[PDB]
Amino acid sequence: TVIKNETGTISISQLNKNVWVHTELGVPSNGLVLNTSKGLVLVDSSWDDKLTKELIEMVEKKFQKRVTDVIITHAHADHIGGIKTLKERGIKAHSTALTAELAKKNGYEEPLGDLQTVTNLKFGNMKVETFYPGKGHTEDNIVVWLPQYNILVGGSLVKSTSAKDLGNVADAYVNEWSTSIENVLKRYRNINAVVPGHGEVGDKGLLLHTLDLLK
Ligand SMILES: [Zn+2]
Repeated sequence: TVIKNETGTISISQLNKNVWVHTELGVPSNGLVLNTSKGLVLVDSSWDDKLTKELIEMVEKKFQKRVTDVIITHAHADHIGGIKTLKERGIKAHSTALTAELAKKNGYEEPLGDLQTVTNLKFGNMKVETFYPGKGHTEDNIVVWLPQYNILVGGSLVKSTSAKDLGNVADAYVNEWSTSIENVLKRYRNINAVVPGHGEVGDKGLLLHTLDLLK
């Protein structure tokens, strides 16, 4: 089930009953929409305020619920870009402290900086674990794990199956990135789906593919 806006710039696709992938064109970028009994939780918002607001309005219309929380997976403009929108709408913008520090450094309003290396959140019955595996795509990048579904949100740490390019490495720790991905692999022994920063949802093979690119 894939639903879109009128421009086609924003789409949401159901992964399972309560888990949807949101995709926006800024180049596409993925995150998750989690439909919980206590509102909507996003893993990542969008590139900027306009798209972030459109995204929120879309999902809030679709599920007739408040977006309560967003997990920000790193501090780059294309991840922190809708922070003003989140804060004005009373959306809790979770991030690690490092991501918050970097967001400020980039001139952005600060997300919460509440996430620790391992943070388990629960929204109604929806369980969410955030994990900082070490530096890779950026110094601060985290992954998100849905232990009820064994779904891993790789974000920019994980490239898609067709991707031959690691993307922006100006802020990357290319050598460390392999170790960080290994940390994710060691941590989650049974992964089902993995959501890359952009491109189609895959499986653990995406982590391997990314290691291959990094070699
Ligand atoms: Zn980035």
